[PDB]
Amino acid sequence: GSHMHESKEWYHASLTRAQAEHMLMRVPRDGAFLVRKRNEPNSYAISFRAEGKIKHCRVQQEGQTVMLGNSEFDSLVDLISYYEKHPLYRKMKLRYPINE
Repeated sequence: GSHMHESKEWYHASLTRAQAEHMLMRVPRDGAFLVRKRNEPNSYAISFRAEGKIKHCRVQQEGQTVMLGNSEFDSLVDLISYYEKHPLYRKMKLRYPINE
């Protein structure tokens, strides 16, 4: 149950889906991304830009790991670190964290 993500510049504790989409409008670049807590327990979303559009990927927290689809990681920080090096959607990787 890592909490390290709570202090990361890309992580937002209170940000709805549409609020996240709006934030990704400011600097429209592929690879822009943020992570937000969803209203369901143990659920997060990556909101990001790829192929000129805004997309969302749901992430589940179960036990001692997090899951994006069937890809499993020890923590949200490890997940984000992985998708900065490996594509999350088609050819796009996480590149530009959205903070303030």
